Amino acid sequence: SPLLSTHNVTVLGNRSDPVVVLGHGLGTDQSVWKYTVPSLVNQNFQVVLYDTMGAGSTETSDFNFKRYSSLQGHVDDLLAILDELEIENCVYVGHSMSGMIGVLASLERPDLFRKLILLSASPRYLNDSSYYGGFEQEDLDQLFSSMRSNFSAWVSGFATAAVGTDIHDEAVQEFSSTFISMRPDVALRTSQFVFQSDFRSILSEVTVPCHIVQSRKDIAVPIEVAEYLRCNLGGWTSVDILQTDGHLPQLSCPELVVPVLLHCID
Repeated sequence: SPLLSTHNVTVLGNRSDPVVVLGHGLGTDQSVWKYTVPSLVNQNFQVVLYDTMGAGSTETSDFNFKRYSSLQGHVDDLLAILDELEIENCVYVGHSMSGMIGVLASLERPDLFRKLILLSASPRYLNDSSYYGGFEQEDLDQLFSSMRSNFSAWVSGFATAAVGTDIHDEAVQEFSSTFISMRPDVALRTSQFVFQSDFRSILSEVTVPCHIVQSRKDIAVPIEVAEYLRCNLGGWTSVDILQTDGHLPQLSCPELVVPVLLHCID
């Protein structure tokens, strides 16, 4: 119960319906799923939402920086939640950095996951020999500098670029508000690990089926990254490309994302 309160765990739907767990990316929280969850409930799925430790909706006064210096602490948090909810098996939908969390958790407890759905996920953001992840180390250095120097100004610029088209004219402010509610040092240290991570070599270890979903244009996830995960995840894979631009399409263009997410879960 303290574990479930600590992560703001929310369970919606019928107790006997198939379970879908939804993880969120850096800078947002479970409210990123605000336009997705009611469709999942009305489709007779049981929806588990949670906030990763360090999110603005999470209590972080004595944040355990050591435990959360890699994704291992978040993976252990996610595993502890599934056990505390007595979930023997689930579909896991991971947005952005929660994509790798689900991959890593499935490597530790593959029995727990029928299926992974990676939304805007990337195993490595830095370019490499014949790998385009979208970023060079100089971009990251400048990115981190701007985060430390003026976090609010960095958030405003990053949120407009990450959200992309904002037709309903609310997602930039929504994403900006959850990002600015974070502790800047939690955001910095999480970004430093995530943007410089490289999980490419463990992809072949994945055994659970993976649906790969991402926008056609995403400043943080080149389309080449979706093809790369398709060819390098060790299990069954499929790619659905959303006819949108943006890193949080479930928030900014849910009408084009929800049908795809419904198909992938079922």
